Amino acid sequence: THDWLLVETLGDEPAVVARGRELKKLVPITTFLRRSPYLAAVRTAIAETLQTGQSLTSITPKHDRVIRTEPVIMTDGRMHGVQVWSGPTDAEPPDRPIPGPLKWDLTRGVATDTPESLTNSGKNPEVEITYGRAFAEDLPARELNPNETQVLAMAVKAKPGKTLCSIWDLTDWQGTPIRIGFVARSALEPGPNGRDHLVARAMNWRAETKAVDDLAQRILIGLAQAGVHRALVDLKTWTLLKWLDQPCSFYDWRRSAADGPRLHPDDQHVIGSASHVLRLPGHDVDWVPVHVTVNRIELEPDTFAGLVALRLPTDEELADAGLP
Amino acid sequence: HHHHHHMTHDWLLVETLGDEPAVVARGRELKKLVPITTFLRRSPYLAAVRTAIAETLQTGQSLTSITPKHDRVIRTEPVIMTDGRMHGVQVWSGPTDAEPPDRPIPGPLKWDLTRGVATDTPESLTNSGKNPEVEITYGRAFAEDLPARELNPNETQVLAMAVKAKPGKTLCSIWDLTDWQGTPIRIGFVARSALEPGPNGRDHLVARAMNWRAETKVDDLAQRILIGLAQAGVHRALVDLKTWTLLKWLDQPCSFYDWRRSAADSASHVLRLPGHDVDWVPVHVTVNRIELEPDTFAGLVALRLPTDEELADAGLPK
Repeated sequence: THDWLLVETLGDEPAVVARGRELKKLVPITTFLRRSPYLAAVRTAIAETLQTGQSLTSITPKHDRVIRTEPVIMTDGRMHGVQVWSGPTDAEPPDRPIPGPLKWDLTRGVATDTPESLTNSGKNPEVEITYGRAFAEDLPARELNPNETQVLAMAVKAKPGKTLCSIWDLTDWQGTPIRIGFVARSALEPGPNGRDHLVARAMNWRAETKAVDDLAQRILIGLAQAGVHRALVDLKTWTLLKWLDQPCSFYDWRRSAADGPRLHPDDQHVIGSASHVLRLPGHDVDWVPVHVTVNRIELEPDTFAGLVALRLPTDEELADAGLP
Repeated sequence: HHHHHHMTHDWLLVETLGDEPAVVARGRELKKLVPITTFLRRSPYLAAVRTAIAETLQTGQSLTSITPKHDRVIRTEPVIMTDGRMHGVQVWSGPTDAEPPDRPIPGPLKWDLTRGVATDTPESLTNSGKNPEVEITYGRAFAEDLPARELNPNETQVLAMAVKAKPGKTLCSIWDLTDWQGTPIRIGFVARSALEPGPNGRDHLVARAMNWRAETKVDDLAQRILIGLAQAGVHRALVDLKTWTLLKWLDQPCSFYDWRRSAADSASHVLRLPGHDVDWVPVHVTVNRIELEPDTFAGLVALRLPTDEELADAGLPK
């Protein structure tokens, strides 16, 4: 019981998601600490941390114990969780695993990370942008993880209430295999025009090193094609969700994730497979013609996403599209 | 005085193709080829069960041994392939006052990996939900035995065995299938590859197996994507690239040519494949290489009718 407990506090009852770095499945603190004499006091420490937004040091003289709490606060000021440690008074707590708050605005189709969430996921914070991120910048390219279907489902057909806890395999920027835990929860939050946004709020952390059978993934990899870049997209909004191959440099998908037109307004009407040439935002010019091939993927019953294959259009293809 | 049931009470299915008889089912519950001397360690009747299995293997016959002095009944049933080879023995034992439960019926089958041809039994077909009045037991393509579209654990290893056969490998698993009428079922199976005499002086590589209907009881993004890539009129399959043997259907099988044909009897092209009513039929084929294991490849083929233009392009007459 000497470890730091990571508690997600966006539900009705605070719920444990990490003991040290080991994942726990959103276990309500009263269940996780059912047989604990410090349960009542722990609940109070967390409750006050939510109130004050402050790191607290609480003492219970009766049991000669101290409770220490660390808020996990997103850069919009929102409390995503609280990290808690208890034990004897003059005892020194263990090194604290750094939790990384992030959020996905599903209405905007845009992610906001933190230096902490980026570092945990093994990216180089000195060279990373925290805001205006495409969802496909937070998900790995090509590699698949447990319950990734539910993440994508969470994103395309937004319904509040849905929560997810998982451990994922990643590779950091130095090439090293790593693992992360995370918790994520979707909810409706008030937006600018009196219209509510659907937003998924999350925390990750670097997990312990512990590291397969996937015929479909081997087949999918075999379908890769030079010059062609596959991705999952939100059909309704053209929000980019995930790269299945490496990202394409044909167009500026990163800048246009949060800023400007996602496609040419004249091609808006254009958006069994379907194929067409679409003008997407350029790096140096306004518009770049890209040949797009689209299939509907069913993630959950009545929940669909777009499988898009992107490549440069031929001179011939440009002509048929009515483009010079 | 109900005497104690034995550890064999649910019937043990014992695979007998290795060095020592090894348990692969207790009732319908899968066991991972556990040596009978491990599985029944400390059973007073272990020696008698081993003897019963040996006697069944030798006689090829069902056996019932009743020994009042040990208050013991032992029952064995052979699991014999239609070529006379024993794949396993099912054994029950108990005190004289016990009654054996219903015996789960095992289905022996074999894959000749050298030929690319499977031989099933009505038992193995029935267990895996096929219709034995319409299925032919002999001369089967491996794609008639693997489920269409549905994927299962370690199926990658089964496919690797077909394309790059090796002896001395075993696989024990529980698979989820649907029978030919749409009803979900589960099966267990054990399989073991080995070298056997061949007809023309050279060994064949043969995998011998038994299945059984398992007790009724997924996370796969790639599978969902693969399914979304299905196209009307297009039928996808995995093939052995070396021999063009059909290994597995990823969509429902197609009718416009005789894919079941044995040799007895990204890249694209119109290929002539065996016909039903005629000798050859033109088929448009798109092929991708799939890596199943390191240095172990199969082909993914997309099969569809060719267009008149594609026919002319291929220099093929109508």
